[PDB]
Amino acid sequence: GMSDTVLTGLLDTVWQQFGRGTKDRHHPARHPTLATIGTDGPDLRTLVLRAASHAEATLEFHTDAASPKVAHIRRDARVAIHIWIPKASLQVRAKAIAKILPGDPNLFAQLPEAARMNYQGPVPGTPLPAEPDATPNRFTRLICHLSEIDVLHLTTPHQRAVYTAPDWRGIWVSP
Amino acid sequence: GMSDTVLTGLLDTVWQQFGRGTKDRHHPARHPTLATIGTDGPDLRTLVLRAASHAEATLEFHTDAASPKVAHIRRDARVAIHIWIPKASLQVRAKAIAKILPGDPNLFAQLPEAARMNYQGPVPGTPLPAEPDATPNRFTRLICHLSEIDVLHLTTPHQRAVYTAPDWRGIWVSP
Ligand SMILES: Cc1cc2nc3c(=O)[nH]c(=O)nc-3n(C[C@H](O)[C@H](O)[C@H](O)COP(=O)(O)O)c2cc1C
Ligand SMILES: Cc1cc2nc3c(=O)[nH]c(=O)nc-3n(C[C@H](O)[C@H](O)[C@H](O)COP(=O)(O)O)c2cc1C
Repeated sequence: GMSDTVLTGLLDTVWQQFGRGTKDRHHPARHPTLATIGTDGPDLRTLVLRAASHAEATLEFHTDAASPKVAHIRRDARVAIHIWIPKASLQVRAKAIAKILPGDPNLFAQLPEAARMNYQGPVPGTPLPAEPDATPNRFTRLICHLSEIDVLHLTTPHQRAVYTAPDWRGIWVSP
Repeated sequence: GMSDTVLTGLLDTVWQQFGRGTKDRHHPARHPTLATIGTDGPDLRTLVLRAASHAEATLEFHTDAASPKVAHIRRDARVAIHIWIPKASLQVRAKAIAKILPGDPNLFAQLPEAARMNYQGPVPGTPLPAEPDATPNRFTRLICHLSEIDVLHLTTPHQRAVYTAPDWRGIWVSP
């Protein structure tokens, strides 16, 4: 139960679950919570998971360049990502560096009008009424390069493992 | 609509959902996500909501005094609390100050041994095998004094409001 194979298997399962978030609108990994260091303490919010790569150790989100979270990352790129997956009895906590890249205008062109329109409205969080900004370039990628995965497995008894770059081997820790 | 009436009702809805969270184990508000400032960037994790007071604008969690989250809060009391409630189409983000208080020893006396063990044994996060920690009085209250609530209502289209202590009146903001 404690073997290296089990640890490896548990990490593979975590990445499998991220993968399901990219494929299934109804899975909890569809909607991870991203924390940033904000202007007066930590801040967090839901995003849609767009892509995941176990090999590259990345998770990808899309966001509005004009939004506060992007300003937070510009000043401090250190982020954390969380999912609670109760049907699988798994909590996943990840530490990452968030990198900001331009969005794919081919994807932007495929977005529904409402989504397209929302990237070109007021700055998110601005008190209404407010002026819009028709800049399609607001469409932005957040590529989160994971450095740590802490996974709690709420079986009997609880088990918890932590995996850290660069080794990513995994160690059992006390819940 | 965008009336004062709708604004007031939306914050009432938030507090009713926190209420459900204390009472119903299967409700998403049972398990909100708490963000802290950690040792190297932001951190977050799931806790169990134990109590909520609309009148005092507080949320209460129980935790192990020896856990890292407590150490985080010792260095920086600013925290954020998040719940995604898909069935209500609500995301709630709350800014708070966390106070760490002793637990009620009469309640600790009344907990099952499975529950009591959440506050015994090794220091959470310690690599195994881990020595039991002998600190007295590890059963701890984490009281979050809320200062701002940012509510996103994922209607078609979305509406979003921000409410601020001590009056909690609200303003509409851009999603
Ligand atoms: C279910 C759901 C999905 C969301 N998906 C995204 C998203 O993918 N990108 C994004 O920028 N915001 C998304 N949001 C909105 C954010 O949670 C947030 O309100 C907004 O991005 C502002 O965050 P900020 O003020 O920290 O920048 C989503 C919200 C909900 C609850
Ligand atoms: C469903 C569930 C409920 C949890 N409830 C609590 C709890 O209320 N108190 C607590 O300290 N940890 C709770 N945890 C475990 C924490 O999420 C976390 O692993 C532990 O408290 C350590 O956090 P820290 O390392 O930042 O201190 C819960 C985890 C799961 C997913």
